[PDB]
Amino acid sequence: LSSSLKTCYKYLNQTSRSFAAVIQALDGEMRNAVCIFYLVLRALDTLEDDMTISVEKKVPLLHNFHSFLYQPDWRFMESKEKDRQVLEDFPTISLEFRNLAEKYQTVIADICRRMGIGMAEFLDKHVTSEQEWDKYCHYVAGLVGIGLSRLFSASEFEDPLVGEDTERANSMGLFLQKTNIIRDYLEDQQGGREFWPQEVWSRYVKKLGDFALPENIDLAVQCLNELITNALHHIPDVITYLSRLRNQSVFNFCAIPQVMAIATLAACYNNQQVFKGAVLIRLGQAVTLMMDATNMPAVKAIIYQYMEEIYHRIPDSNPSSSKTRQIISTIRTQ
Amino acid sequence: LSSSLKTCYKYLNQTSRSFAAVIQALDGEMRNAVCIFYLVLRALDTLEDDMTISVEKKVPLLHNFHSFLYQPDWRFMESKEKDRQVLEDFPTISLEFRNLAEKYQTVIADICRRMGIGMAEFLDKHVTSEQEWDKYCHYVAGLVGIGLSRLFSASEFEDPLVGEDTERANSMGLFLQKTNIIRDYLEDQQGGREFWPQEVWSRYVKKLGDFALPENIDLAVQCLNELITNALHHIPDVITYLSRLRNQSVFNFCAIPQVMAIATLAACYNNQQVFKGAVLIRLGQAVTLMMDATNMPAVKAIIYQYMEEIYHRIPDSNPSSSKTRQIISTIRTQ
Amino acid sequence: LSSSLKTCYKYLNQTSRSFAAVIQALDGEMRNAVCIFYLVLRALDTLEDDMTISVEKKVPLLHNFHSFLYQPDWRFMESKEKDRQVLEDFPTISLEFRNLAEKYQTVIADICRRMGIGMAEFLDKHVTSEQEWDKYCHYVAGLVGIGLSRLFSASEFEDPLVGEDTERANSMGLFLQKTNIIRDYLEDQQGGREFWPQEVWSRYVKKLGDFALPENIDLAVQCLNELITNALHHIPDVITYLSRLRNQSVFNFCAIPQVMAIATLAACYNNQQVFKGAVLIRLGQAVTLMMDATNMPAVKAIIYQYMEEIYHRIPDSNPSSSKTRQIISTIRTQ
Amino acid sequence: LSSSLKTCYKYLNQTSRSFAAVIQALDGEMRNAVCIFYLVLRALDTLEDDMTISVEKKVPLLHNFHSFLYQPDWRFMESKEKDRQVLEDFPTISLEFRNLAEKYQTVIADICRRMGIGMAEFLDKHVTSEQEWDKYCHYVAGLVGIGLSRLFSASEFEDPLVGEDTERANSMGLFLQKTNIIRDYLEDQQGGREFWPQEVWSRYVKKLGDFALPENIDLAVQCLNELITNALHHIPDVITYLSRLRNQSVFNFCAIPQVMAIATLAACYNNQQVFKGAVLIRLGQAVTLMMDATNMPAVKAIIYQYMEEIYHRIPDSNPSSSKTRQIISTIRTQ
Amino acid sequence: LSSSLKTCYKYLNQTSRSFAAVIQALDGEMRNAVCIFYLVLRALDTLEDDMTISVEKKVPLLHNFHSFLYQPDWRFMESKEKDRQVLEDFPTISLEFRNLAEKYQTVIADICRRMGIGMAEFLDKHVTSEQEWDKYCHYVAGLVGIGLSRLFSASEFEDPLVGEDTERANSMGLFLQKTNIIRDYLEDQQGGREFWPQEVWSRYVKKLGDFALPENIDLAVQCLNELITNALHHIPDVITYLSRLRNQSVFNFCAIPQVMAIATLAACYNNQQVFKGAVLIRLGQAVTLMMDATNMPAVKAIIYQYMEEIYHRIPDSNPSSSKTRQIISTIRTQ
Amino acid sequence: LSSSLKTCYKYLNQTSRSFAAVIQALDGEMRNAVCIFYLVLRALDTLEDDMTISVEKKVPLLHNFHSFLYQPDWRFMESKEKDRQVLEDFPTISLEFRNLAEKYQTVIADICRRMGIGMAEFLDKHVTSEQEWDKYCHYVAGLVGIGLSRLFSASEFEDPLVGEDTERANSMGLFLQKTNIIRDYLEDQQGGREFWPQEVWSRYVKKLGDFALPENIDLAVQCLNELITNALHHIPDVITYLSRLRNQSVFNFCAIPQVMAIATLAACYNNQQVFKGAVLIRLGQAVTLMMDATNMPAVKAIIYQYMEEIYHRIPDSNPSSSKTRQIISTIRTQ
Ligand SMILES: CCCCCCCCCCCCCCC[n+]1ccn(CC(O)(P(=O)([O-])O)P(=O)(O)O)c1
Repeated sequence: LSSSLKTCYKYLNQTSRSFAAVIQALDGEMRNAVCIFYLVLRALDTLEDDMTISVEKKVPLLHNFHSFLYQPDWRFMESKEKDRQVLEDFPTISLEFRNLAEKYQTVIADICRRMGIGMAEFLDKHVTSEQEWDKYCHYVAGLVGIGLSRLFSASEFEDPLVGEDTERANSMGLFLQKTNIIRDYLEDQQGGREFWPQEVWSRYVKKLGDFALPENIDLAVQCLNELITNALHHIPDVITYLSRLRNQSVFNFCAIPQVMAIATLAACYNNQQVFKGAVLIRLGQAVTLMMDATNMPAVKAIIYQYMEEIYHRIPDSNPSSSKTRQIISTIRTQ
Repeated sequence: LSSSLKTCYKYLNQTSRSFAAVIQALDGEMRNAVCIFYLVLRALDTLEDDMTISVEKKVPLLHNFHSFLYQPDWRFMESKEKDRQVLEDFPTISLEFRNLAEKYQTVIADICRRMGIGMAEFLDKHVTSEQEWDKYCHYVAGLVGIGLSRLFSASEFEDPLVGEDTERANSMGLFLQKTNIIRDYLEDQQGGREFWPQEVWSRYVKKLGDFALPENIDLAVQCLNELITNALHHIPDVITYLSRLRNQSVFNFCAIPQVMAIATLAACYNNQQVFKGAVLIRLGQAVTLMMDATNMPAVKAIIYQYMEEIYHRIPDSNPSSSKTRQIISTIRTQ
Repeated sequence: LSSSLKTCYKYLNQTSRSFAAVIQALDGEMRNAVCIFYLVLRALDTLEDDMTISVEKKVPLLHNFHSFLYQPDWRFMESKEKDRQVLEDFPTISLEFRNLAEKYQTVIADICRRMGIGMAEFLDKHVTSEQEWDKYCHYVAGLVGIGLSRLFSASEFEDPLVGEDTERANSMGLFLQKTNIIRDYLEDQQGGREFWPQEVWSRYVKKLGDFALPENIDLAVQCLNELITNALHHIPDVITYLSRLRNQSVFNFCAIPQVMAIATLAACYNNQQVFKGAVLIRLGQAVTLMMDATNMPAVKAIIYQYMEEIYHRIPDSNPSSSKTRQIISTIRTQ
Repeated sequence: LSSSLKTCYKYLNQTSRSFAAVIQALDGEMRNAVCIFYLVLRALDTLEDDMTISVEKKVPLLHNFHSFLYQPDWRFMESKEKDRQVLEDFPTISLEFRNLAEKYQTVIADICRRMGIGMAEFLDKHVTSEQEWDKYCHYVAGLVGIGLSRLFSASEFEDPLVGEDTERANSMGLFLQKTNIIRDYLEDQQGGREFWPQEVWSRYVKKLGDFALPENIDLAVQCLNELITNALHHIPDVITYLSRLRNQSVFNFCAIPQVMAIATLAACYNNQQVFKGAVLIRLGQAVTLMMDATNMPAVKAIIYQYMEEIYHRIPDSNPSSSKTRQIISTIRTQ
Repeated sequence: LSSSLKTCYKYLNQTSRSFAAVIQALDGEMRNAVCIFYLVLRALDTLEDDMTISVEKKVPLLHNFHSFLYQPDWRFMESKEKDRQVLEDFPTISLEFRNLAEKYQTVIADICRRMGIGMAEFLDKHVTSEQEWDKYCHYVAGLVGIGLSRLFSASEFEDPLVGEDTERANSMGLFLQKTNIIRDYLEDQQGGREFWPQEVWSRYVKKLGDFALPENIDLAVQCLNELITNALHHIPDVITYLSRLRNQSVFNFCAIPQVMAIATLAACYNNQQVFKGAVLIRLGQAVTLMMDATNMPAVKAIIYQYMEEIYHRIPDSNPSSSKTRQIISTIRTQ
Repeated sequence: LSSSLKTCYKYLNQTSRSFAAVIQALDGEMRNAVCIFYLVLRALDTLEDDMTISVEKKVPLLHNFHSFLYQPDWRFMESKEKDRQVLEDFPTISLEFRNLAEKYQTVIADICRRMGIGMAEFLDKHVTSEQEWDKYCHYVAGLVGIGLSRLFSASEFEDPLVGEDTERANSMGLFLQKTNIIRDYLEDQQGGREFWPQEVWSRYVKKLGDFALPENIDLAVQCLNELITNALHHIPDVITYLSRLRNQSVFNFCAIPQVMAIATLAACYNNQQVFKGAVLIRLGQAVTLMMDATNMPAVKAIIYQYMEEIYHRIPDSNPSSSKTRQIISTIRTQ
């Protein structure tokens, strides 16, 4: 087989410590299509995150990235990010992208283009409102869920409905993105970047960096809970999306990340550790550990289990305690 | 939508730890039917267990419980139990109960009726013979297995045979109940509760309480092993029962508790720790770690594995050693 | 139940503390067929391992073992091996063997016939080339995989294509055997048994036993990694074989031993402990704990994770470093 | 959808009156893969059949045809055959060939390379021995059967065995080819083409053209039956091949041609009309009409029906009568 | 077996010449559900077609038809159609309707209600724009498709996804309706009813009746081909819808009507006989004879076969030729 | 491989123009078991029908036929029948019979034993009542269906139920036999054979032979219709039997003859030709021309359409018209 495709899977394993295995487990055509999708996305993300690239220089690269997929010799050699290897050897990745069936190239290129537009659009401004937060998450993750969904339908491995329902697919992305943003608060603060919606933290402190100051630990945990509360609103759509899947390999690929995300929100809920160091995922409830995330009823059980971990811990004092219980209740009676 | 249905699910998660998540993961009509069935059973249980309610008041409550389901305003405000909330706000629960398709009401009402009669019967006595132990377990657990089964069949998510074969359904309940009774010897002794068959424990000591005395530990373990051998006899029926389920959400619901009970019996066998406190369930073998309880073949293997954990520990000096091997031998060959 | 059949399952559990459970979970006729097949193989294996039986007396026993299946009174009372009970009470075993439907009998007799010839051939000599290693594994393990596959097809539980593809069925056996031979180095040394191919370890030390001397540890690990690299080559065939299976009970039976063999290889890689005693099997990330080994996509994911575990610990200086990377690369990509 | 792909399918329907339909019905990837494979083979046949091409310009074209697939601009404008359009717009066809997954490209390219050899090799010489007749058919039909089988397996829609067993794939081709060659006796003669094996007809006349001559009819029908008996030998392999198929779209694609071919050999057997004109595709018995060629058992029954239809019309007179009855006996008892 | 159900099946066979057989072949509960669903639709249609009915008296009948199903004594004796029996004995029909499971009644009732509205809405209105043609069709045929899909899922013989996909379920109906409307020109003409979209025929003649006039055959044909081209646009959804089906009985039920519709569009395309009467169904050949319409690949082969017959007969003259090739090309390629 | 087994299939194709094809298409062990079964029955039938054999001598031959299977040298040289060949070379067939598994031999021997008894019993009488018509058919046909059904269940390709439900299996044979007896009236009459039940035909004419005389043509047809109506009664059981089969090869073997019988009755209904010559099957129809007889839903549809073809031709004045409409109505509603 192609040695360039082997190089691609090497990059996938280098850049995805967690999902390389389940991506490689996808049946037939989706395997390479998703591996390449992941890689071009990692290249785009590396370009977005690289702070040694001024905004004026970066915008045209984000805007035209989707077209670089068709420039056999294009590569980027000035990146200082950890995964700069995918940009420097981008010709190897784009070569394999161009070997994918055209119907997949069309989907992936379309996604990359729109993602570029949104990313550029967000280089000179922080996230203000929650509506803006959803817009940003849509661009960096929602679109990925939409892209992947359109590939599942185009491959016929899933029902045509999966790719058409862009809202449910967008939700899969928004749930994971918000979860990572919430969990990575401290890391992003030392990195010099702010993603938490300004309209939300500006009501607890005046500098998002303030949640790093112990004298505001309580105020932080309250804002933390408000965002987690905001994230939980996507679960109904996550369940609906997962319930339409019928291909086992695709189901594992989609379900596992969502379960991990919910497990993360659970561990972070009302946890002061989010503002000190890493939050190690609390592990196992007798029943959750009895099943895995490979069949829909089990995934539901696991999700509901984690729901309870949050509910049974909602403090009365918490300013969001009522909104938290409400959404968890709405999810339970779905 | 219903504020009452959301309230029922709130109580479910509040009062249920081992079934809340799996109950919510059930398909269609079974979801609400089992949720409410669990709440009405939880209410009856709370009454049955409240020792501040005199026998004079308790007998009529148990006997008539089933009709309270149809008395819109019925409720009980004198319970001193932890879950008393389901009794005080029973109208909400019964409201949702009368809301179920008539066929489910038939099942739930019939079970509460027979359950109330049986419980009322044991308020003044302890379990003597092994025949009375089955009888007692049948009233508090077997009937529940039979009710759930009849509900699965009524919903049509499972074949009629499931609800029809009451003996197998009964064994499902007896196996869980006998396992809990055996495991909680000490926790119950400290609570003034006795459930071990007197006809059995009397052959070792003059009082059931003596098994808590360090000098009778050897006799306690012989009694312990004998009771466990007794429980093992239900396994063939448990396997026959689970092997007939076609619906995944139902399978998950029924299999998990059974496997957990089996692991408990295995962890308790010939273990002095049963009489010193709460016995820890040592993990499984490499093969059990490789599979979960979500498909029948996997459950059989898990069950057969825990059976060998017991077989491997049977000491020739134990007075039940021979009977313990026989039932396990029989289970292996079927 | 048959007392003789009850006895076979007693022996099955006595000699197979790990596979007995999955064998007993096989659907219908495969259950007894595989049980008996395992016991006759265990008997044949015990004859081969017994060093108190001279070569001239062992050769006839191995060559004619297949016909004894049809001699009701045949047994062997001189073995001193741990599982000698299957030989001393073989009449009970061959009895249940003659009870199986003829289509299973034919496959089992054929495999024992061919296996006996192969075992006899290696009684005198030691494994020289890697090609001979393959031949020896083919005889003691590959034929078993082939026999089993034919038993799955005959029963109609698996498609006839499973039984027809002898190449991959053979690979299934070679992978398990090579893993066991690799892991059991020390144990085989302290037993006067040599299974590592000579044309391989001779390039590292003068006597295979030298690997047991701490001053050769570095050399022992290099040879270890070379053999492990060799075994990894069977994985593609293992994945292809497992992917063709349709019956759940058969899939569980076939996939679990493979995953465990892979976990083992992952643990032993570049591990000095292999040459000092036993190796403690660790365990990986959530993807591993979020899914079990009962569906193909999940088995693939588990295998890919263990592959990365080895890939990540590959030392540049290792003489097989490149080959290890390329075989793992092939598995990842294709 | 690419304009070039639409054009490819437009050509498919132009050049394939009786098949574009079942090719367009193939699942997923096999669709375009077989469409293009058919088109390129069409272009190669157009060159091999175009007598307005000097043998020295042709031989190199047939030999290097396989490499033009990678040359974007290659084309041929001097063809005057009816399907001159595929050569004239080959760039469009080669473009889509290069968009196929690499694993399909290598299969198609390899087959054209080898096919180009055999064709050039038989550009000047007619078929002499029967051995040569198989060689000839292998080069123009067998390899196509082998090529398709490798595509079927590489797509994973069919088992790995379908692609590996080249002899069986080869036979599917030989059978169709010999059948058409037999049926097309006259047309070939009224066109200067001689495909019937010389070493066989030379025993009936002096010039293969003498079969059209009315007085030699008896010897003609005698020769015709001998060839038909020769073709019948491929049936066992054809049944074996079809028996391994599991994908319905592939099964329809493979089965129809073989059944139509077998039906043809039955209509031409001991039929004088073969030397007077084209023969009609005679129906059959009430069956067939009541069984489609959509499931292997049905196809088997249909084949036997036609076998018997032939067997019956076997005159003791004919010199091949012995061999004909023999092969049909083998086919029916197998 | 009730005599009212027997009577319904008598009516079924009376009013449905070529579909009673396939309806009777439907598995389990779908059998009676569709038989009954077909009869209520016959009734409601008999009313909409009856002209001796006051438009102002007809409207209310259409609007309340859905409720008549629940009025035991309801019936209509003033109708003067051929299928008036289903109206005069509606109580026998509604009676059986009320015997259907609740879940099926809900669907059939709901569809009849929405259908009733649309039918009324078009009484004093002709078909103008093509979008209106789709609205009318959606009301008389489209909703029928949606109802059936819902019944399939409700019965659980088809995946819930079948019911959800209302758009493709609707296209199924539109395809059949446009086909009959196009084919039944003359008859409807000599009946006083106009269904062909005004915006379409107007661009050819002043009065839709003109096409009946011999001197306009040409203009008539062109308008014909343009409408046919309109209907062809539904094949992609048809193919997609049928591909999702998993139950054999349901497949036959949905596929057959679709195939015949296409076999009609082919027969009629560019054929003057359409205006001079009712054209015949006159075959296909070869690859067809080898396949019924009981498996997706065969239905695709059949569909593409007819698509070809239309494509070949496309007059270079026709003002829609281009659009005709464009859609047939998209159907071929995609 | 066997020269004798070769000869057996040779005879199977000379003595079975209606079952050879589908028998030879049976899976695995059923193939030879059935071929052999059909050959012994063939021989047994050749004895019973031979009139050159005195009754005095024929009785012993029919009673001990089941025993001749175990007499390697048994044969009959004095047969004058057309298929005498199977009796003269019976050892060749008895030889193969003895090569079959025992369970298959048990079935063929038993049926051959019970079949010899009934045939002998009818050597002296003609069929009187309709009850005696079922009895005669039971011995010569019903038992063949029962035998075959048991063979299917012993080979395990079908569940035990197929062989257990002797009633349904008997109805299969009765439908075919009655159909054949009805169709072969004339042929039989000219051969001096009479199978029509006297209690039925004596109500029309004085002697069964009178239906051969042209003046009795109308009376003959009415009797014909009454007999056809009788036979139709077995169709519900035919459908039940066919629908519970799961092996495709068995399904085809069972469905095809039945559908053939149904088509024949439909062709013979109210047809005067029955009494002048042989009737030709006018099968097919636009809708069924889209189906074959290889899947249950299709077989049901095909059967139903044939029922309608009959229902449509029922003469009002026909004395059995009521009964005919009744059975057909029942078949429609079941
Ligand atoms: C599961 C359904 C089983 C249905 C079994 C129906 C059995 C009907 C009675 C058959 C007994 C075996 C007769 C073998 C010899 N025989 C008797 C009559 N025939 C006539 C024929 O040779 P054949 O119909 O091929 O079997 P024909 O081609 O002239 O129709 C042949």
